[PDB]
This record gives sequence, structure tokens and C-alpha cells, in this order.
Amino acid sequence: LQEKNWSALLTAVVIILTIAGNILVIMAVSLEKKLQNATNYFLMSLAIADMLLGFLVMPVSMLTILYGYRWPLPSKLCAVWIYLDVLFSTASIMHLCAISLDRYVAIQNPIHHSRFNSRTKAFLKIIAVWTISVGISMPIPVFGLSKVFKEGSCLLADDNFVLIGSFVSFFIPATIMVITYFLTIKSLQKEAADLEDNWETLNDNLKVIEKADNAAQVKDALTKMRAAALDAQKATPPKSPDSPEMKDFRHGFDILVGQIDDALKLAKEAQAAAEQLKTTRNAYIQKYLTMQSISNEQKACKVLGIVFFLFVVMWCPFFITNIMAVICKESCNEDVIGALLNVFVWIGYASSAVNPLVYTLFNKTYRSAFSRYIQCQY
Ligand SMILES: CC(C)CCC[C@@H](C)[C@H]1CC[C@H]2[C@@H]3CC=C4C[C@@H](O)CC[C@]4(C)[C@H]3CC[C@]12C
Ligand SMILES: CSc1ccc2c(c1)[C@@H](N1CCN(C)CC1)Cc1ccccc1S2
Ligand SMILES: CCCCCCCC/C=C/CCCCCCCC(=O)O
Repeated sequence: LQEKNWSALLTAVVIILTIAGNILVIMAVSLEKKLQNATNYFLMSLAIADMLLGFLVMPVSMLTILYGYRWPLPSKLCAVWIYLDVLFSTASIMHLCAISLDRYVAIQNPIHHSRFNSRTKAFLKIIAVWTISVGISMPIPVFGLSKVFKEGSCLLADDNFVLIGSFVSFFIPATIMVITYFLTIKSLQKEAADLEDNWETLNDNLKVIEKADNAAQVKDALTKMRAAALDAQKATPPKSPDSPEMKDFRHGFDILVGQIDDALKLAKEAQAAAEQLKTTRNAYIQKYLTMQSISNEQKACKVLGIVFFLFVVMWCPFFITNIMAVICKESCNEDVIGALLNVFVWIGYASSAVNPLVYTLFNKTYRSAFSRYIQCQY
């Protein structure tokens, strides 16, 4: 028991890293313009929930710890610490889960030429996240004042409250989160195979068109280039600020190939010289922007997979032991599994710390903001 005084300190480390880790994330997304992605707009709100969870309900989880788990505050405010903790936590899965199916639908749909709002779509999307988040949390204060106390410690004790609340707030979202996620990674991976194929196709026939000695050999070789070029025009990862240029440079590049074709049938010696995408800056940019754009979404999917994965890995101990309380009400000792719950809620409460760490470990631009922000300099 000499080493059990460390829990206070170790848990305070989990309280510190979450309040600081997500304070920067709120800062760094707002200040540095290079991180204004729609998916970085979600991350800025999520990180607020983790800031609000660290700032409100993780500490009194420790305050209770010090007292021996006998609830140390007024009787009357227990449903509000359960409510708050339920609400912010339930907003962190909703933020994660929204992100995954927001990115999922966009990859399996086209541009769709909507852009009704000017990247307030994030702002609309996030307020829907919280009202669904606070949709679910009204039942705790609705039956706020019993079903919230057990032997002088404060836990959700209504069996259906803690049974329904697992599927509605944890397993449905975690499953939804993961099911969409994997479909997308398989989808993105299977769309990079199309752009690379379309540029390889385009370059090989370009060499063929130049090196072909027959008169109409160009025809098959430069009609195919038109074919791939359109497919590329139809392909971009989810990511009108740079969408004209892609379309214009698609159109602008197509002109060069199109024109050579137009005068290819007419003819001959000159059209080989006419299809010279090798000599023009336009074509070189487009291969660049796509391969840089393809690779960026690779790393976003991986960084997101890390936060997705270790969110549900970390809270599953607390939810499996808790759902097992009600399923195993009679068979198994409740003083052991109640002990596991004192612990497995800090495996879970520690995810609020983790995701700022994984941002620095894999996003160069998130790293530089934090490092400066520690030094105070914008
Ligand atoms: C109770 C004691 C130990 C402090 C608890 C941790 C928090 C509240 C402390 C510790 C380190 C502090 C931060 C140090 C660095 C920055 C970045 C700066 O650009 C804005 C202020 C800010 C964000 C400070 C605000 C408060 C802070 C986050
Ligand atoms: C009791 S059954 C249940 C159902 C829903 C939710 C919780 C618990 C919540 N706990 C946290 C501990 N706190 C002492 C009580 C409330 C935990 C959590 C974790 C992750 C996302 C959402 C939620 S909301
Ligand atoms: C996705 C990763 C999943 C990891 C699962 C870890 C499981 C943690 C605990 C499981 C429930 C244990 C409950 C122990 C109660 C013992 C019952 C008794 O005393 O009779």
C-alpha cells in the first residue's frame, strides 16, 4: 500500500496532460492557418470536450478517490457530475464517429457541386454533434432526484440506465465508428490505385506517341490519354479554393492532348511535337498536387485510425466490466468487479490525454505550434 499513494499523482498526470494537451489543440487549430481542415475543425471541438472533461469531472473522480470513494460533496449534485461526465464523454464518441462517416460518405460520393455554405459545414456538423450528445444525456437529470447512489459512492446504479447507456453511448458508436472507417481506408487505397494507374497509363503512351514511327499509331496512343485524363478529372480524395485550378488544369492539360488528337486524324509529324506535356509547367503541377494530396490523406487516415482505435481500446475495459455487472448480477462478486471499475475508468479517462500526443508524434505542423506555444510565441 506504500505504492498506492502514487495513484493520486499518476491520475493528476492524467488530469494535467488532458487540460494542457487539448488547450494547445484548441489554440493550434485556431492560430496557425495551415490546420483549418474540416476534419481539424472537428478535432478542435472534440479537444474542447476533453478540455471540459479534464477541467470538470476528472478531478472530482480523484477527490472521491482520496476520501475512500464515499461521495464527499452534497447529496444533491451527484446527478450533475454523472451528467457532465456522461455528456462530454458522449460528445467525444460523437465527434470521433461523425468524423469517420463524414469522411466516409465524401469518398464514396462525387464533389456533388453543392458547397451551399462556406466551410461553416464544420460548424453545422459540430452543433449537430452536441445536440445529439445532449439529446442522450437528458435522462440523467430527468431522473436526477437513489438510482445514482450505491452504498455511499456515486455511480450509475439503474440497471437499464447502465445497460442501455452502454449500447447507446459506447457500442453503437464504436461499431459505427469502426465499420465506416475500414470501408473508407479500403476505398481510399483503391482510388490511389486509379490515379497512379491513370498517370502511368498517360506517361507510357506519351513515350509511345513520341517514339511511334507509324502514321496512325498516335491515334490509339493519344486517344487513350484522353481517356485517362478524364478519369483523373473525375478523381480527387475527399480532402472551390483550389477546385477550379484542378478543373482548369484538367481542362488546360486536356487541351494539349485534345488538340494533338484533333490534328492527329487530319495530320502527323507535327502532332507528335504538339502533344508536348513534357515541355509545359501545367502537367507537372497536377501530378504533384495529386501525389501530395493522396499522401496527405494516407497520414490522416493513419493518425485518425490511431485515435479511433485507442479510444475504443481504452474504454472497453470499463464498459465490459460494467455491462457484466448487470448481466452477471447474481453469479459474480460485486466487490471485485466494483474494484475493477475504480481502475478501468482511468484507462478510459486517459484517452482524453492521448490524442494531443498522437497529433505531435505524426503531424509536423501540430508539433511546431505546441513547441512554440509552450515557449509562448505565436
Ligand atoms: C494545477 C497546476 C499544476 C496546473 C495545471 C495545468 C495547467 C492548468 C497549466 C500548466 C501549464 C500551463 C500552460 C503553459 C503553456 C501555455 C501556452 C501559452 O501560450 C498559453 C497558456 C498555457 C496554456 C498555460 C496555461 C495553464 C497551464 C496549462
Ligand atoms: C454507467 S454506464 C455509462 C453510460 C454512458 C456513459 C458513461 C457510463 C460514462 N461514465 C463515466 C464515469 N462516470 C463516473 C459515470 C459516467 C462513461 C463514458 C465514456 C465514454 C463515452 C461516454 C460515456 S457516457
Ligand atoms: C477490445 C479489448 C478488450 C479488452 C477486455 C478487457 C476485459 C476487462 C475485464 C473483463 C470483465 C472482468 C470482470 C471480473 C469479475 C470477476 C467475477 C467474479 O468475481 O466472480
